[PDB]
Amino acid sequence: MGRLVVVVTSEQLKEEVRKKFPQVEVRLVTTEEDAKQVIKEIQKKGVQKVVLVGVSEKLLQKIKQEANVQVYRVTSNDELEQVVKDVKGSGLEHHHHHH
Repeated sequence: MGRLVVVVTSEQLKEEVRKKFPQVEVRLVTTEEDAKQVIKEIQKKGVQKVVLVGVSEKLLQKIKQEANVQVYRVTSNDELEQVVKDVKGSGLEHHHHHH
């Protein structure tokens, strides 16, 4: 029970998630220096649930172990969409269904 931080490696992914979900906070990682700023950001905000969208595996396991938090490894929009609804019971959107 707390904040959901969506961490992205690309501005295109950031502005996407922020438009779809103004109800979550998003961190941009262009270099590992920003990923370190994420490790700090998490602990200072007290974030238990942290999404890692399109990140490197070295950065995945690194943020995981050092921040000591639940990592949601996202490779598709739909995955992120479900993780947001996990924290946000009363969702303000409609997740698109695929087949």
